[PDB]
Amino acid sequence: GSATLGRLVRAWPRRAAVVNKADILDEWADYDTLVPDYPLEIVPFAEHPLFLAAEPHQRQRVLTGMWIGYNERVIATEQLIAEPAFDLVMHGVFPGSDDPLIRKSVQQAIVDESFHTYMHMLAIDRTRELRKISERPPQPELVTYRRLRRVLADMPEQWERDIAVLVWGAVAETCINALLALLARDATIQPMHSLITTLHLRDETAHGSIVVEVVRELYARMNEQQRRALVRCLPIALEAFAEQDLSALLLELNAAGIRGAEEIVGDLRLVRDFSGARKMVEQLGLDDAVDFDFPERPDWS
Amino acid sequence: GSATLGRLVRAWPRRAAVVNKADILDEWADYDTLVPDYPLEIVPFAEHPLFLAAEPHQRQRVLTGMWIGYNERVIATEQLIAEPAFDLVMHGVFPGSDDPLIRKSVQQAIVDESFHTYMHMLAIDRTRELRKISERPPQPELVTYRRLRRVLADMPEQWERDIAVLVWGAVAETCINALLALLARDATIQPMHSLITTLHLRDETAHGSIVVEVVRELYARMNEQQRRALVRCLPIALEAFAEQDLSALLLELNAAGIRGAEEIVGDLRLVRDFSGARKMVEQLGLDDAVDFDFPERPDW
Ligand SMILES: O=C(O)c1ccc([N+](=O)[O-])cc1
Repeated sequence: GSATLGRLVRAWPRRAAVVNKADILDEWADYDTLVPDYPLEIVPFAEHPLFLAAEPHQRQRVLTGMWIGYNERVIATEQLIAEPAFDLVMHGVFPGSDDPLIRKSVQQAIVDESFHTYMHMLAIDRTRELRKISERPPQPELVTYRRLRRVLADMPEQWERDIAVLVWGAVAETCINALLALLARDATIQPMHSLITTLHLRDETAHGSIVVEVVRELYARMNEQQRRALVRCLPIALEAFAEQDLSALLLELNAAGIRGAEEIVGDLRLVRDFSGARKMVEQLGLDDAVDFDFPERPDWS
Repeated sequence: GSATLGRLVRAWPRRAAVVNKADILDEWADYDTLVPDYPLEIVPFAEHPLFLAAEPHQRQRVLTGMWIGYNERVIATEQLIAEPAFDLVMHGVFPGSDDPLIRKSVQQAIVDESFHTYMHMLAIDRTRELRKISERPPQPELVTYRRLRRVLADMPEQWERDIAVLVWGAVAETCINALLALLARDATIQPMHSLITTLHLRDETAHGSIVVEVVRELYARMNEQQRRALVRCLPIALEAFAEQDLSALLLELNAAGIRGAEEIVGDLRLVRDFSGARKMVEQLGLDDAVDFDFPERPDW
């Protein structure tokens, strides 16, 4: 079997966030209210006159809002997209998925996603308590998940829905959110915010390599119509993850009471790093077969 | 907020198997084939004439099979019974489950279960490789799970289906498998078999405490149709976890080639520790209400 997978499985205890920083809760021990929750430098409307026209506390509420929103989206992605793909592999629904090495690598990844959800949930709860955020609108469904559910809606056969769920999860795990990497490195914000994202990023880098190996091994064992289905779904999943939907920015801005929110939003890199998914496509021998224009690899990757 | 929940949440990093023994895979290192997989002492037919009349390799294969069978059932219970209950709580479907302290304790439990699944899956794979078992027959449906399906068939809408899943999960997590506790302490079997079960038991002791606190809080916020449904549900789950299913014994014997497997099973304590479940019952004030005869606490 895959030497990459063997390596990753053996390294998991030395690498995983759950092992090496289970005590993340205690990181709020000596809290400093004076330090921002989110970096202005990565806010797209940061230097817009209408955002600058606001009062300092209003800008701070937007930053806090964007931090909480980012954590909400991470949790929804894990729960709705990434973990269901991993679960399908463990359920043995694809030929070749009964392999002990695939099962070890993916179950380890499932333990990691559980802990990621734990860390991001803690981040929301601590922020909401300490910033005294009593109530906040529960709204927008992920653009990525909306696209998934629409693809699946009329699909007759379970075998094909399984492919779609696998591909959506694979793309999620190989296309790193710019906010994850940018937040991870940021020294201007709450240290627990850059720490949680640093931890998640370390695990996600491994998850991307795992997914590339597992997807190659399963595609190899698939029959032609399964292979055909995987190929069709790739560009559709890729486009869903390339899609910027700034409905969340609007809500945050309106929440903070910023005048001209619709104007600021209607007015608008933070592109994902698609490097991993490009490697995935290469390992499947699909280089020329996928109709997707891959963005350049970010400096931070 | 619950002082129990608080203490268990803050202790989790020191307690959790996932933190303490993430490198469980490496425990197979200097592997000694001479050490048994499973203790004859806790095998219910160990002293049966027809078992004793079988060859030494046949009896050692049964022990291997029962160890693998044990692990298979643990994984199935976690995946089909315990995790769904915990997920339901995190899904916020029940009033009062939005509580951050509840959410931390239960999410930590979910991390634990994913790692328990990992440990047990590893034990199966490493045993199957080292004992050279290339072939193993399909296992029967869990008795506990078959009974769950039955209740869910009888009880209709989404709203009742949530309550049943919750109770099934709660009973599973508060009634400790005799085999869990007896394997954990066994000094004669593969060190990593007693280690995995020692680790799982340490976590499960905490999970039982977590579940009693959570279910109590969720019971308080339920509407009258819901409480009625939960109360009617407790004894059925409890009976389900108390009923013995001999079908998995008949498989290990009929696989290892032991003649008269039917008579052995025909001729056939490993009773769960219901202590945690009894506490759950009193915490709900259903002491007089529940028609279930709790066995005396087992010695272990
Ligand atoms: O930081 C993020 O946005 C992020 C979201 C999801 C995943 N994930 O699918 O595990 C990782 C990072």
